[PDB]
Amino acid sequence: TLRAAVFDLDGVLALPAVFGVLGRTEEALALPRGLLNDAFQKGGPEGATTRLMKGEITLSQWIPLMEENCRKCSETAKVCLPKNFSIKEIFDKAISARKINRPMLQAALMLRKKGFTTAILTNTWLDDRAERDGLAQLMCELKMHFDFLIESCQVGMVKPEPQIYKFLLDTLKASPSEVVFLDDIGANLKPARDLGMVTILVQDTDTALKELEKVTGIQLLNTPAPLPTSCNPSDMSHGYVTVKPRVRLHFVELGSGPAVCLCHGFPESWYSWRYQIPALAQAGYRVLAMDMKGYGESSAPPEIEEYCMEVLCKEMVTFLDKLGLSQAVFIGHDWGGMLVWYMALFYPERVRAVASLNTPFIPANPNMSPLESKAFDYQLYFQEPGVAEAELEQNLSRTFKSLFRASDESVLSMHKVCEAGGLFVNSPEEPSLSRMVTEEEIQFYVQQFKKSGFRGPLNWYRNMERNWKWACKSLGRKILIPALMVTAEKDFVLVPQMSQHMEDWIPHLKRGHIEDCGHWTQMDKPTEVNQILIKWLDSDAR
Amino acid sequence: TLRAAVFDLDGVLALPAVFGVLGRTEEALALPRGLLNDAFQKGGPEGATTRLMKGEITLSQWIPLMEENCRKCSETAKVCLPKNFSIKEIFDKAISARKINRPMLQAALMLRKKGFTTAILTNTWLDDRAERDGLAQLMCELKMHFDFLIESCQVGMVKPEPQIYKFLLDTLKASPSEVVFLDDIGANLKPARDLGMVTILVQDTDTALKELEKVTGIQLLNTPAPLPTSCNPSDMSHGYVTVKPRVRLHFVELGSGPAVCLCHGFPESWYSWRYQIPALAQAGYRVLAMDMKGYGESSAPPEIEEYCMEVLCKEMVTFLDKLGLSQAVFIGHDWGGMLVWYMALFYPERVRAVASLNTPFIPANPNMSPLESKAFDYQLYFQEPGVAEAELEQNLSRTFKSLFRASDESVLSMHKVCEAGGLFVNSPEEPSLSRMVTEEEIQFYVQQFKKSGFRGPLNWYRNMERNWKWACKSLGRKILIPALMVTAEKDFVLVPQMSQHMEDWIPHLKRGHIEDCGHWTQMDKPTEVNQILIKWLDSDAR
Ligand SMILES: FC(F)(F)Sc1ccc(Nc2ncnc3ccccc23)cc1
Ligand SMILES: FC(F)(F)Sc1ccc(Nc2ncnc3ccccc23)cc1
Repeated sequence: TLRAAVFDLDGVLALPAVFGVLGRTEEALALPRGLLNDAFQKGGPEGATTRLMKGEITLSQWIPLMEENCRKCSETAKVCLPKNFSIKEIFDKAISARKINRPMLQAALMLRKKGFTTAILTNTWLDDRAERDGLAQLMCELKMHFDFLIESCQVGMVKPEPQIYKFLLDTLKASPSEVVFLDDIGANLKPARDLGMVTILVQDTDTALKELEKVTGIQLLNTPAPLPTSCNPSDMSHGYVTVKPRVRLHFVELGSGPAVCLCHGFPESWYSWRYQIPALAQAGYRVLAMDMKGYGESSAPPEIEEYCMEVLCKEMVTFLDKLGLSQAVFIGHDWGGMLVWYMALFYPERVRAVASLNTPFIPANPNMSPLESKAFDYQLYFQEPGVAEAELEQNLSRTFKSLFRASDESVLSMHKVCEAGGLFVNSPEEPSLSRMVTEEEIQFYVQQFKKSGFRGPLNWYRNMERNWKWACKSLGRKILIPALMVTAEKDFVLVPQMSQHMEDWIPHLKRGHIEDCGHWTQMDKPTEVNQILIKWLDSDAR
Repeated sequence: TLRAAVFDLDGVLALPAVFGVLGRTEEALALPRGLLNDAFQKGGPEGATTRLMKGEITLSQWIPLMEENCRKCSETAKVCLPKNFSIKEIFDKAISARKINRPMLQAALMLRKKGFTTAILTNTWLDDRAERDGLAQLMCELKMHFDFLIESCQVGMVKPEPQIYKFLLDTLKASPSEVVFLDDIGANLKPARDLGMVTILVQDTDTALKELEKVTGIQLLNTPAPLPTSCNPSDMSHGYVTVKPRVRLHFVELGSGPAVCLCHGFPESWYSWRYQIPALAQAGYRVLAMDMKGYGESSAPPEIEEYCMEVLCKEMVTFLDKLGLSQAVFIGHDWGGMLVWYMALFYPERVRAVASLNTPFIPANPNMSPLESKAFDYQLYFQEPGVAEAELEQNLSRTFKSLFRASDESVLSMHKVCEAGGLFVNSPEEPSLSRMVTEEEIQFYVQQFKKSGFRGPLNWYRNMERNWKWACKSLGRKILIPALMVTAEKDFVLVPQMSQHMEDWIPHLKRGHIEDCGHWTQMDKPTEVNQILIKWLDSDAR
């Protein structure tokens, strides 16, 4: 019975194999078969390559020691090497062209979700080339998905020496019979076999995965499309910025590159971006997922006037100021989307690009008050301080389970809430668990709302007149910075139709649409949200 | 009697003035004198420029409204405009060439340090150009140095309307006679004069500063070179990352660009980089100033083995991992410098570049143990757990005041500490305040050391044998990534002479030296530390 899975990097989790490139180069340069592979493994355990794999020497130290081993191997073959020949050049392209073997990672991901202890076991070197980052980036992406990463140059042992295999077992804290090992090299496979481990020779991913699903008894091949990588809250970098004496803002930060500021809606968290954070950071962006004023680990002042658009926006500018950021791309959902359009209209120099999910940009009516624009029953229900708070705070588990659901799961009514006297009047006390959320994921929102409740979040609805008077100062402006509007087909609050005239105020407005998507866009359709944002960020946000 | 200073931006805090460019363009393009300035102020308070300055319209909306005002102004002059004429092009270079007027900022800085309430009052626009960032960056740099920033396009009022002047007074909470106002335009100066404010017409910075120092009674012109901008701890963005179950790391983060990880020494704080943080962030870098393991807001496990180089380095790699950073440039001082050389030798793919202050890279002697390499009396004094802790924790104010001092202030003895039985045996109970530190700055270190004391910091000294055995695995390697060694002339612990053979292991090693500089490099010689690091970062770290 198995509980551990071990993968090699070269030829198993990463394709094409770097080793195979030594052969291709001989075939392309019409060099005697094996010339470069003879120079590679020259001296065996006493040779330059073993010293490199054990961490005795770095990659840049090995490069000449390989070139002179290419000089010794050609003397035996009598032929001479070309003019534009560079060992560095061959390895640079070889390492560069090597990309993650997505199906192999998917299988590793699936095994780990089924309670397997996963690990990478590779014969690698200490990379000190000018272009070492590409590989550091690759290793970063892979490693997060595994329990352990055993690099030969770190452990000082190497494959096929049996010491690394006993080290593998001691690390995994498991009996060899509880271990599946996968390698593309028979030699590096034999010692695992001898110890009593299940071994899979990798020649093609499909057969290798067949052998894996055969022995594990878990579906790994042909399995449905997996959800994007999520966030474990405790494994994140949490940031805190005091924007003013009583007001502190919290964010979760991930990645390098242009600053991408994510603004959640009502009643949410930075956690509502759980599937976007790893994805956007992987796309080469510095993700700053906010806890908006009144939410989670951010300050929740009681006063209503503390949550009008002007103060909220001015506070987000101070956030940039204190973090040392002249600009950030502002991506907002729901009330976050509203904030994000005001950031663009009042502080365009602070906004690199602006993106909204479901929330349209609707210019204020200077004649009619927003309390009339009745023309949203829950809005009126939220006006009275204390009422909605008491209902939403009554049972937190119930509140989120009732709210957080797909279009095909709808259990909540937005119509005639006031006359019936409650948001959950015609709702079960123990609602069913939605297909978008796990019990654990709902508990995160429960834990966060236990800090300061719904007063702060609900105050975002209690500044209609202030927001209206303020927005009226922007009636002569146009949003001319890069902008994206993302509509969700089945959002019955923020309907796609409401966005139709947006090009009248944003001429260069780019668009995105998601079919069969509810209000809770990010958790409903994550893969497509990420696809839309990455494509727009790469084209309009640098 | 004055207590408030008000500066304009264009022509006062920023030179050359954008307004003057309208004249230069006429003079360069041989256009009828004033043509572009007539088109600029066309329509007066009902014109496009006033609408722009009040925030009714953005800069990109105004650009055509100015081009057609250049078409109307040329009909009256009868001449026609050239082919390669662009209003956007003129303003782009105009805004770009406008840089901070350093002496004017220095004077504002000096007034604020003398207890003045400082403010910027400018007639500006909402900038939505593709190149708006340059100006956003400029505004960011200036604003941090002032109590208030009143932008016309934000307040909806403009100069010379008297409403903005009464708004200025209400903001400052001061009587007009307690206010010095400075502008390069007589018109925008008159309403301040009428209200009873001190006014200074700016035509040349020197005369303007003479008038300022005359009326304020404070030396502003010819004054000594000021210290670089420091950090107010509460105004910083504080980051927290759990690197393992019991271990959490804290850092202060500022700026955008390549990640620069700052590693302090013993017995220090992220605060030891107070003068480098704003400077390096201003140079286009993402500063991550660490609280090393055992210090400040970071976890301080009691066990000695928790502070050996291998665990400390492996933990800094997890920090990169959890933050989503494939690489960072590692700048270390004292024990931080040591860490930083091991980061380069064991994880070169994670290090963009490596820099050390005072700490040389000395390869371990594989024959002789480090306990012999006696050939550092305080080292032996730190070996016994509890002894040094009790002395250093006895009076925290005394401990830092005795330690943190310049070469010309030396009161502490490193020689014969063990036989005398104490670090502060021949030291006063109430030491004098060093020229490098303020009483407040010493209290910050006192407050931080009150959390977990000296056990954690002192354990960095208690792993000699482990560090030695580990370092011996790197004896075959060379540091081939960009590297900088910065020696401090008067450091009697980490002497410049000790660095002499460093090129034997780091051939491409770049160097920096600071004359008349003690051990506490960063606070001793900040301006020169920043000068050296920025110059090396810009050339070797991208
Ligand atoms: F009401 C609940 F919480 F039960 S579901 C729900 C219902 C509505 C919204 N968003 C907005 N509502 C009203 N004006 C807005 C204006 C701008 C953006 C969002 C909104 C969120 C959740
Ligand atoms: F000792 C005090 F704290 F009183 S002054 C003082 C004295 C010495 C150091 N640095 C180092 N000491 C010993 N080995 C090292 C090895 C590497 C780096 C620094 C060191 C710091 C402060």
